[PDB]
Amino acid sequence: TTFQYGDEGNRESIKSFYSAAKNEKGRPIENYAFMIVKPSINGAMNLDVQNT
Amino acid sequence: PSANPAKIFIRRLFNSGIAKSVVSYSNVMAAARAMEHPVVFRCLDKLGLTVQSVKWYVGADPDISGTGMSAKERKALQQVLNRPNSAMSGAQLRYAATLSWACFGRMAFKVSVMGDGSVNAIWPLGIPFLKQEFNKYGEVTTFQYGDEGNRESIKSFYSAAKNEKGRPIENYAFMIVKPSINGAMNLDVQNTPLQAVGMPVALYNGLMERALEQCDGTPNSKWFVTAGRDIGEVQSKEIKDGIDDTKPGGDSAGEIIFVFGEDVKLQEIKNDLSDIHSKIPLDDQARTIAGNFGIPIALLGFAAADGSKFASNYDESRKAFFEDTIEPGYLTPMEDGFSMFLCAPGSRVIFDRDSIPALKKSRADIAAVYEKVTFIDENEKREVTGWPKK
Repeated sequence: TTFQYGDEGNRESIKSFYSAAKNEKGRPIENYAFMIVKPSINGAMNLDVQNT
Repeated sequence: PSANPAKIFIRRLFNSGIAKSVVSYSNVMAAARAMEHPVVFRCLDKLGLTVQSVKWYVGADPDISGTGMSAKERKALQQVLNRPNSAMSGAQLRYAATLSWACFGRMAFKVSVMGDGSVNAIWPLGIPFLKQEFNKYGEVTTFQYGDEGNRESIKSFYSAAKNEKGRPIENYAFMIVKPSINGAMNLDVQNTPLQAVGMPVALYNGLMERALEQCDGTPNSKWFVTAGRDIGEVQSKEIKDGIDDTKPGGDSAGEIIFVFGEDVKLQEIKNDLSDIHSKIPLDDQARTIAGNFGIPIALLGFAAADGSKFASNYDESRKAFFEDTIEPGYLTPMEDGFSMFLCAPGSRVIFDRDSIPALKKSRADIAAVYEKVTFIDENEKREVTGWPKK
């Protein structure tokens, strides 16, 4: 739902693509962020098990 | 339903109404440590990338026809196949399926269907967290997913209610299995390479641990000196200060050592670490591990002493690896399972084999030869080289 960027004192909050408000055609109308993930064995979708 | 011979086993091994784990804990632990190994991880990544490189599509069945999905339905299913859900694309789904197949020998997915039966999303399931239940006739009836206090219950493709055409009208799940010698498949008997790579991995790890331990504990000295007892309380310091001054950057670097009136013995120490890691057995274990997975060692990047004696070039190995391992091992099971559990009869999911980069040169060279033959129709020439019929 939200991406938090920065340290505890200077953090910045960014809305995710899914939670961002969208127009009639489904495209966002405000700033947002997104991330890409490499799959792993456990099948967890977007959880912290890296594959590098 | 009573005709199934599988009832012999599931009355013994799997009591009705009790969910049992798909895989044993030892297999899960073996899979978990594989990803952190400098050899097995490379093989798994190679297989995953090679399998994901291949695209598929939805097409018509060439042998059995009639009552298949129309063009609209096939194009609708194409969208789901290209974008399975909101977080994974087709390539990532292929990667996860390939890893599951390579490690545990089985793969499962959950499929979401709308009211009219058309699919809208697909999700992968982790084999370690999956449990299944059987009726008294031996057919799976329910898939149990998750921990004891957070169970997610899913009905199997067989038990799900279906419309007039036999397609499910509610969420369901399905699993694919690799045959074993005993017969019945849905039992807790597996078929994976990891069964047979125990001793190689253990010996490799032991040898590397010994190498590190020797590296971190062997004295780093080059030669060793002894002296007699008849040396004063000070001349002994003078001797060492004289020897130390011949170090690089010293006041007497590069000069000779002249000791007057003492029997200072000198012995030289040769620390031979050239075989710290046991090169030969360590390479043998790597070759065995690579072989059991069906990957030519040349592609993995590890060296071998006889590459040219078998494989004339690198492209031949690249082509042979695909044609002999990827096609019959990984592509065919996924293809058959998806065609069985997603598409109605008369249609099929088809991988695009001929378009892979590795086979372009040969695919053109062979095609240029049939151009000369004349006792074959144009349609037959097109069929034998992979192109569709006009």
